[PDB]
Amino acid sequence: WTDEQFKQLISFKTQPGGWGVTDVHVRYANSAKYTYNLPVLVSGTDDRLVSFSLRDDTLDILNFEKFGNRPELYFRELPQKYYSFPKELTIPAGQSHALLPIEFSLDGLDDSQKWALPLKVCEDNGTYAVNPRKYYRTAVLRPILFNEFSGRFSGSSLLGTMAGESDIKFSSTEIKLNVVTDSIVFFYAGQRTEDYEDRINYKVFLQFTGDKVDSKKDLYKMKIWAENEKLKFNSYSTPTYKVSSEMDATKTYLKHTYIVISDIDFDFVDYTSVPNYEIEYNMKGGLSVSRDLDTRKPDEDQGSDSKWW
Repeated sequence: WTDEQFKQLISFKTQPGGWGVTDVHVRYANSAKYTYNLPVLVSGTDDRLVSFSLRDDTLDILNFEKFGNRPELYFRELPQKYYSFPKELTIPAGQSHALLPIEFSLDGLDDSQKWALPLKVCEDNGTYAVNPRKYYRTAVLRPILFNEFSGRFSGSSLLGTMAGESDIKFSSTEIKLNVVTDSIVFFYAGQRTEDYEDRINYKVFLQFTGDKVDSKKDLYKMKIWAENEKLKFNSYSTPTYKVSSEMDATKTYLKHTYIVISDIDFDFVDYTSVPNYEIEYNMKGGLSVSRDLDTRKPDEDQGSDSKWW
């Protein structure tokens, strides 16, 4: 075996993040459809018949190596109904690049879970089973849903207290709004995040309606609710929101988009943090997002200052 013999074979060309995955940004509009083009490289006379397959052992290894014995943090294999990709491609002689188009169709995807699609490239040649990690034979794609109202919101003004009192008990600097549809999101009550094992129990849904509070003003109505009856969710006001944008004064291609949610006020119970006990809490206040968007780039190519990711 030689380094050059393995550097004449085919690989994927991605820049994966800290958790070993490549994020694929997918807008949830009327549908949640996006074709992601995964780059293929030939590091070195004949046409190549390349095969692509779901790699059945990748996630179990990546999950343990990144998260240890914490199954609540693990990536789950994205079910087959959510994607399609060709199993084969011909790379002509003289061409050192190719693209694997993956069509994602994520309507109804549960955004409380971390999904991943592990893919390996091969030539049907046992040399693809040697040092597969070193030679980037496998890519792991993580779909990130987004809509106009989703992502990393400021949470410091959404104050957690005991029910009946105003003494501050908890708050979070960031509260992520996860996607359900183009207008419905959810966040987690009681400081829960994507990293909490019991997070589904604390889901609080928000719906951004297109209805004005007052025809003369630009406040818009919302719905707020919970599905978990054990939360004993009880809201005292329907939230409202305002959406505004302005172009930056000096970077004239840069758009600032603001969403401010107000009038959140609900009681809920934390029945899982404390052994054999229940805490009656309340969250009151609001949420906000301030996005920086480079209007010269597609939405999916925005950086994290977009706050969608």
